[PDB]
Amino acid sequence: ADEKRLLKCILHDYDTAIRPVQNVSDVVNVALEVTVVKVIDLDEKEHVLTTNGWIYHEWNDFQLKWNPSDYSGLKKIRIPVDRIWTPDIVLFNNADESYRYVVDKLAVVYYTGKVMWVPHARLRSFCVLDLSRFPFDSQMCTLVFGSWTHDVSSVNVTLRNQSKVQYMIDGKEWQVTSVQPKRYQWTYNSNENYAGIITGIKLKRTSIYYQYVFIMPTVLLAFLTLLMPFIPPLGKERITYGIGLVLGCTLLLMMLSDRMPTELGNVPVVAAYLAYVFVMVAINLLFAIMAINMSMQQLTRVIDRLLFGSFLVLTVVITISMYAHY
Amino acid sequence: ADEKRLLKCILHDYDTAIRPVQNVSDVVNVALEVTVVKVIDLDEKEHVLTTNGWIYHEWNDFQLKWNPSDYSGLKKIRIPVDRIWTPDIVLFNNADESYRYVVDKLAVVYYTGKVMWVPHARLRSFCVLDLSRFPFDSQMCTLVFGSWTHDVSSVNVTLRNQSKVQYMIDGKEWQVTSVQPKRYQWTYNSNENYAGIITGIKLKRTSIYYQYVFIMPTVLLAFLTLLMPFIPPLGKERITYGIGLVLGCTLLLMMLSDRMPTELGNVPVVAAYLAYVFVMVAINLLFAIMAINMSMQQLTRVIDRLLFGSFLVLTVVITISMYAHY
Amino acid sequence: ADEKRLLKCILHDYDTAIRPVQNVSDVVNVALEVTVVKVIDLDEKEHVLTTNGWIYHEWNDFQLKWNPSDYSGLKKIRIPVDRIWTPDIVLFNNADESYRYVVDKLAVVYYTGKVMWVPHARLRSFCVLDLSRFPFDSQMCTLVFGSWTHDVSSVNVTLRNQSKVQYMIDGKEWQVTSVQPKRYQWTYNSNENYAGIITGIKLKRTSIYYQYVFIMPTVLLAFLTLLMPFIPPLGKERITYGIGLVLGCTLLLMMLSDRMPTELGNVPVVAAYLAYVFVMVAINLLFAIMAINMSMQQLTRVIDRLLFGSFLVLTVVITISMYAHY
Amino acid sequence: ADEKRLLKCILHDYDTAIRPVQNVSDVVNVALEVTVVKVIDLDEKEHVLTTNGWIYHEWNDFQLKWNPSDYSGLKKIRIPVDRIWTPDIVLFNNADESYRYVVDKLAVVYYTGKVMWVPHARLRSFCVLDLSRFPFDSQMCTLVFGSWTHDVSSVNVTLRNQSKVQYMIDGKEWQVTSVQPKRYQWTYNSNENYAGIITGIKLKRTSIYYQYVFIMPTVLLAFLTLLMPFIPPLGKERITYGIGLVLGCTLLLMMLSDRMPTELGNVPVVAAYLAYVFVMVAINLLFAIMAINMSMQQLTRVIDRLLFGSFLVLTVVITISMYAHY
Amino acid sequence: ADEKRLLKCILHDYDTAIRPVQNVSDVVNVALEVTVVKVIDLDEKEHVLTTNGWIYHEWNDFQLKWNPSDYSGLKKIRIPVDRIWTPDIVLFNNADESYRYVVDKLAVVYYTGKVMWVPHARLRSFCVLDLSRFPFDSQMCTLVFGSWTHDVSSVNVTLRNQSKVQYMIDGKEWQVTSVQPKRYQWTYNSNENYAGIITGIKLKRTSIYYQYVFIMPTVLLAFLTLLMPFIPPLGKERITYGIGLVLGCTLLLMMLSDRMPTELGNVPVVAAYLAYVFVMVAINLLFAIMAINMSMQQLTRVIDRLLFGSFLVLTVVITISMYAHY
Ligand SMILES: *[C@@H]1O[C@H](CO)[C@@H](O)[C@H](O)[C@H]1NC(C)=O
Ligand SMILES: *[C@@H]1O[C@H](CO)[C@@H](O)[C@H](O)[C@H]1NC(C)=O
Ligand SMILES: *[C@@H]1O[C@H](CO)[C@@H](O)[C@H](O)[C@H]1NC(C)=O
Ligand SMILES: *[C@@H]1O[C@H](CO)[C@@H](O)[C@H](O)[C@H]1NC(C)=O
Ligand SMILES: *[C@@H]1O[C@H](CO)[C@@H](O)[C@H](O)[C@H]1NC(C)=O
Repeated sequence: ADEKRLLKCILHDYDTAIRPVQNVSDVVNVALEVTVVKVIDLDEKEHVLTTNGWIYHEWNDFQLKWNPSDYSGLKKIRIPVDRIWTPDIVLFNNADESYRYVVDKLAVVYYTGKVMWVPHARLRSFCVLDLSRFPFDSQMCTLVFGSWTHDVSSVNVTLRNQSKVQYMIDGKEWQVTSVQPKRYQWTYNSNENYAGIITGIKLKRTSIYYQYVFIMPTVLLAFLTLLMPFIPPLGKERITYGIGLVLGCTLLLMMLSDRMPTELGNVPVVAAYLAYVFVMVAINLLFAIMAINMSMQQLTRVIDRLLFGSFLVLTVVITISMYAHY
Repeated sequence: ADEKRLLKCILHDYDTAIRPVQNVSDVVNVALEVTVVKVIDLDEKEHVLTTNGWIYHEWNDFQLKWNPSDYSGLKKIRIPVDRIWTPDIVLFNNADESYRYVVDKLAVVYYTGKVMWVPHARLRSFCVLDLSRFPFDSQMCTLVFGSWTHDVSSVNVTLRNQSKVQYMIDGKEWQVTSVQPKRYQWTYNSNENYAGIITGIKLKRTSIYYQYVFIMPTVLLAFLTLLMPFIPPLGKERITYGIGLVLGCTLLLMMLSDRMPTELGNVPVVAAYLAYVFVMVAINLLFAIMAINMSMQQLTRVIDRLLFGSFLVLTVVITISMYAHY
Repeated sequence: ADEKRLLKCILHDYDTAIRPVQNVSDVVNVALEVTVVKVIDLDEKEHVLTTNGWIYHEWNDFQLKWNPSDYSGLKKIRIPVDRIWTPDIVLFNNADESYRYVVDKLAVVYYTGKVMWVPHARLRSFCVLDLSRFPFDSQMCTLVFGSWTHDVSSVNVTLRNQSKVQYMIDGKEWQVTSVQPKRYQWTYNSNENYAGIITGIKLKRTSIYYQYVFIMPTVLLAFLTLLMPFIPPLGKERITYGIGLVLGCTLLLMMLSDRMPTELGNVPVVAAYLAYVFVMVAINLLFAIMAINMSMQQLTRVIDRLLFGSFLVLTVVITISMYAHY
Repeated sequence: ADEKRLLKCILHDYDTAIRPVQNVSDVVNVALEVTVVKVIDLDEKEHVLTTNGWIYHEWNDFQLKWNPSDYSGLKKIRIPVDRIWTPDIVLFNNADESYRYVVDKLAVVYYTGKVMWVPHARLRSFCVLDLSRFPFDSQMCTLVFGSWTHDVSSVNVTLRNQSKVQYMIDGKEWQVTSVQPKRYQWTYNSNENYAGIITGIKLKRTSIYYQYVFIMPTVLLAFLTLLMPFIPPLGKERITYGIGLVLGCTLLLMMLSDRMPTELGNVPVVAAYLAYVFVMVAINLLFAIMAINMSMQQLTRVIDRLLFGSFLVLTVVITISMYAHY
Repeated sequence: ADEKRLLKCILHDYDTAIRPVQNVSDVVNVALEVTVVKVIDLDEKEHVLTTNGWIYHEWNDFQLKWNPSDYSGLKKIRIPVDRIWTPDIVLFNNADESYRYVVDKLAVVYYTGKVMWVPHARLRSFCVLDLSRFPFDSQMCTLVFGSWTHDVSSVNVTLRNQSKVQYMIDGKEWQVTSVQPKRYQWTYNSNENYAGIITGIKLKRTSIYYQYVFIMPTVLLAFLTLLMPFIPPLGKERITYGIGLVLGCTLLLMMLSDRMPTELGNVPVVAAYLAYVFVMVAINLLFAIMAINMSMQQLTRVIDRLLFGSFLVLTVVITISMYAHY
């Protein structure tokens, strides 16, 4: 067949390690575009972002050149990348042992020498996230692609400006929206430059899981702690009520500590609210113990009334602040 | 032997990367049928479906052509796929790093050129599931198979209409039933088309695990919360009973939050019932605290009677609604 | 040396994909015997059985044939399986991504053409288990070995009847005993037959872990629930005692739900006993609340006496039934 | 260079599968010595021992023979094992899917034909452990190395008696000391013998983790249970104290069951002590309930005094026995 | 092209296993420098340090030698390491099964024969850590690189003194600072020396996670235990308050035991503080039980006053000591 003829012709002496430049003072312009098809997860416990997508490679191999008229058309031809040269472009913030692709067995080569690859992949990428508004947090995770072997004088990583589009994924957790990728240049020993593309995706947590697990038991334990100072001290049920709030808030803290990551810069607002509720139970237990201590003078109810007034107004302020965060 | 003769004959110049078309404007029709032998698990915590089954490949390789009379019969012959051409057909929603097969070492080739492969595999597939009726939920998970390298003008993925059958698996968890697969066409840059088969399987959770773990302690804690307002307030056991319900419902919430996934769109009905029970304990604690607060006028029992009446009728309505869900 | 001479002689034109039959209407009889050396674990949470053992292959390769007198003896010779033909026999219920062996680098070939392989392996096998008597359960897990590529007309999987022996392993968990393997024939599209061996091993759980963790706290919480109705109602300690049983039985339920698998057909007897204890605490709390409700007529002790009598006799019946299960 | 000359000379016709014997009735003596550099962990939950060390291979390859005077010295030469013959010696109790080495890329070959390998490795080995003295337990785990392909008539596994040394590792968990390795011979079908070395290492748990987590809360809950019968029954705080001990001992039991393995032969002494404390709380709750039951004759304090006396003397006996275990 | 000419010239007879020395009594000086770009995690539960960085190899291959004037410049050339010799330098304390690189597909070779490699990698390294000041602990973890095959007489591992720089990473967990690497020489059978570089990095935990999870509930439970002896004994709420502290401190202990590793040498200060709080609750429960025991002479308040005085002054001493640790 004619498809075997050009394949045996233009791969008769091809070496997969030779950089395809006609002159020694020349580079190859490798065009990249990462496109996410599905954001799988954002594991903040280990600061990884698991995602699925395809990275569009496009370079210009001048050694694979022919005219279609000698082969009766056939502009497109498909070669595995194990027999042609490929640029070593990997993630700059890879979060696993080795970088592997889902499909990497074919690459489209045109008659003008330009080569497309498009290997689909599952990318685990490190991305910095600040949990100062957990779980009502808007995020931004970056994927950095580039060459760690070839410098700028060997290859040139270029974004494609012909498709300056933006896309969105309406996940049930994250309302993922994309940011226009840019090129940022990393140096090496202040002489050699190692270029690379950077692509941000702006995650936005729209969750009903973390609200139901963390927001509503914390505000209801706050409600019970506010209901506590109407209990009269001379029956001996206020102290066991307070220690029940202590145990329930300890269980809620253990929930939160199981879910909140170690890799933490600032305290989340749900954690600060839970700490406020926990120390509020402590202060109310102090007031109950003092009240029953001098109950053995009996004009205690105005102290509990002003304590409920202060805790009511400050709890309304704190809850309104957390609602303004949401 | 004669089996070596045709193998050395029709693989004397075979290239595994050449697409087997006689004309350049021709495609190869690859027939697919996925068949599940056992659905292993549906991990909704990570939205994956682990299953075991074999995917039936069938294409037409015109380069492997011979007559049996020159080889004294032997219509069937078995070649490993590492020496012949195979289509790059993978899952469109694969949920692991790389796509691998359990057995992929043989493929049946006939004298008419048609090639069967049948590689058995363990497929981890992403599938969307809405847990609005957990755990009495009927589901539907899809397996999408197709080529991410060859377009429609190179290969053509075709369902086989000769076997339009349906099957079922009677698992102890899922009553798995199958749906007639169809073909859905995915586009690429609005010019190149990338076809593929889609196969739905309709899962149905028939579980006694999640009922015993979640349904019966929630309804029994509801029963205890309904029994609560018959306790007289002037003994100081109602408040510790209410905080015991608070701690028990917190433990049940921690059970549920351990089992309910983060990847959540809507709240499950067991979660809504547990939240209703938890806020019912909150309202009953408010009423008990108010009652013992003005116990220091003594006609409290009619308020507790009407409170039990309202909680009884609304609890019967909610439990009847959850039973109508089941 | 003479060992290289026959190796270069009878592998001078050997193809590893040719099925070794002299006539086209002939099969090769591959003799199998799986032998377990150690049953590692039975993970019922994922329905897998991890085991270690060697599978004894034995077939008849007529292409490796020589007389010892031309090579001065040397009946035994050892060839890696990468250079000779091997049958593609795998597990029919494999529970991992790919089937791999611990040692697969040598195979013994005799002068009569018969070939032994014996690759040792760690097998993860799916096996159906019914937990209707957890944890006093006698089990049976099956290992099915066969070819998914070669049919009956290509290879023939045969058990060896020369060694019809039975063995046993005295593990600290499982008293593992073996069952005589048999041959069961699986069909494919009702025309092609795909044979295979099946080997059952009869596990028997003899555990002191699950007894100490689950049986004794459940029966002691039953003992405390039986001790509950001797508490007089007019002191207000019966209700907090009952809610303490509620919280303790909730903790025990959370233990059991952590250990009991999701993949569940029937409720275990320890789970049914725990549910019975939990609803017994519910009924006793109902009776205590009613008693203290009409304590505000004072002839309550006969009701508690008959309640203890009914709960005593039915608890003795249930505990005797669970002991008869053991 | 001269280093390439002998490498091309004595590997000009080398086959990596030929067993290096001049006569057919001859074996090769492969000398083994495993040396542990660091014991990583002893996971008793899965009965594995993770360790790091190098296994010293030494055999006599008569096919790699030369005199140094023809190559101007160069007695030592270094060949990768992929081009020379190596004996297939693996662990007899391997605890992973496949046996792999950390470094296996070089092997030292001398001019006398003797070959050293020394591949460093991370070994996961099954070893039997009896937890009858957890966590004050002295242990012994074995590493068995041998050939599962070559029998005694092919290779001969030999310990080296020139280095009959013993070593020790002072870990913060295990005071690891080594035992002089010996040779134990395993049979196969009572005709073929499969030899192998066995090496015991005597672990000794010197832990402050398991003491602080398990020993001190159990003995302090024992202390609280002993303090319980001084509470007078006519205040209704003894029953809630006893149910608080029930809940605390249930939490401690859940700690222990999370840490104690399923793979259990005998109950640990900490588990027996916790069960004794738990049933002691049960007996004390029975005595408190009986006392408050006939409190409605008032000479109860001598019964509580003799009960404290019996529980004191038997608790001192049990604690002295557990201290004598330590 | 000219780039293929020298590649075919100086690799026309290259063997990848020959050590590149002109004389037999010569070594190759391999220059190493590990550089960390990001410290991923320090898992003290398994004593591993996961990090990302590149290790700078530099050796002198005299077999790859040419002048640029015969090839019109081109001093730099890039060869994959699979076709040239590379030194077998691995981690001496590797914490996984096999040592693999993220990128290892290229290596820069100059016209003077010196070869750079720079493979980026994710290193899991064992490092000793003493948790005597958890979580306010300054740490030091070491990475040891060297050859386990080539001795000092074959290769020579050398640090590069031209870059004696120090760097720092401002993580949200660890304020990572680097230490000047040195060379330490390991012996083998007291005759052969096996050199290697060692590089320390000085970690410093600056966390708000472990403080909020462990420090504040322990000090607040200490605060509640200090508030306990103002409760009058003749109401029967002191004992249930003490058992509530017992249950809350048990939950906090279970938090800590879940987070504190088994691999423990000394008790952490948070663990010692929690044990002190737990035994303080025990002593206060003893004093409350004694007080209510002889309440049935009534001058008890001075004993509780001196007990609060002693517990106040010793708690201030302990908390001031833990603050001086911080
Ligand atoms: C790489 O391509 C960009 C595209 O604009 C260009 O600006 C830059 O100079 C190029 N780098 C080179 C030629 O080294
Ligand atoms: C692929 O096969 C289907 C089968 O009906 C056909 O409808 C479709 O046109 C084919 N696609 C081509 C030929 O591009
Ligand atoms: C396979 O071997 C068994 C052994 O008895 C025999 O019964 C069966 O007929 C054989 N199958 C064939 C020859 O297809
Ligand atoms: C293997 O070596 C040991 C070393 O003493 C020897 O006793 C034994 O007989 C040898 N086995 C043979 C030669 O089969
Ligand atoms: C290795 O290099 C160091 C660098 O100073 C040198 O001191 C040492 O002697 C060398 N080792 C040899 C030549 O064996």
